[PDB]
Amino acid sequence: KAAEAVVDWHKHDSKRMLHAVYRVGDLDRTIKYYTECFGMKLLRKRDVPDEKYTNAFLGFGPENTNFAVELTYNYGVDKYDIGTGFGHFAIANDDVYKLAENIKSKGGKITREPGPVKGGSTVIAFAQDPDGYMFELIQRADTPEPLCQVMLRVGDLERSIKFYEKALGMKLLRKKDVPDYKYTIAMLGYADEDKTTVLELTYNYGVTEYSKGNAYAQVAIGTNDVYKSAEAVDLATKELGGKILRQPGPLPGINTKIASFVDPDGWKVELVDNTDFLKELH
Ligand SMILES: N[C@@H](CCC(=O)N[C@@H](CS)C(=O)NCC(=O)O)C(=O)O
Ligand SMILES: [Co+2]
Repeated sequence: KAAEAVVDWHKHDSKRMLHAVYRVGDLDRTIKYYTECFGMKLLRKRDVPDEKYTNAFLGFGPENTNFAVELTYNYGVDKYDIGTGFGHFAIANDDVYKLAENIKSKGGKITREPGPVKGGSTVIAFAQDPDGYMFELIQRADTPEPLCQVMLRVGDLERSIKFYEKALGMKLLRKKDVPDYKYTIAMLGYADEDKTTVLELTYNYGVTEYSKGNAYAQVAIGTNDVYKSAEAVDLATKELGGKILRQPGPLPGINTKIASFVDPDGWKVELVDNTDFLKELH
């Protein structure tokens, strides 16, 4: 009954990955690292005295067409627990050797030198940012979206795949078992992997739990209707696990419609009305 209506809604909606929200010890240091090392643009910066924080938004295009990072600096907080579940963000670039050497020149940290992925052929590298967040660098010819993954570790890959499909209308774009290194990955999202930001979920054999830390906050996803999309989440959570945190509705005074929830592993997602999202983008 409702599963049919959910499918129809996921088909009719136009969802978009908006941004990853996470916390940084030193906002200026991170801005400088992302602009100089990673070639990101500083898009917006907002100081919020009343609530004791400053945000900065960065990415490779404007927030109405691109995925961004939303950095949260909390006054007088200089470090966070990354935790063991948070994987990495990824940046696609047409010359990862050029990019890695740029990062090294600018005084950044390359933790994995550029070259083919172990037992694959895609050229990758890894960088670490000032707070310890890992960035994968992925060689890719020409994408509209260089900020192209958020990677989270999960305890049951099949339960997570079903959840993102049913709760969020994501397509399973890729599933790859790597038994020589005892992991399996899935890529989920709303368009071809090479054109979009995917959620990459990693399962390590026999590992069922990870710490969520207090550094990574959430990923926000846009929808034409947070109430219809939250109904789909509600149904999925009844079957698969996870929990609605904030029921769908406008924020006090602003009339910006949001809902939020956690997945079966406890990772937080915020759904934001696609039009109301635009109200802050200036
Ligand atoms: N135990 C790893 C398993 C996933 C993994 O190793 N992924 C690949 C990329 S899909 C990687 O980081 N490989 C390192 C390399 O190629 O050196 C994790 O949880 O992060
Ligand atoms: Co990755």
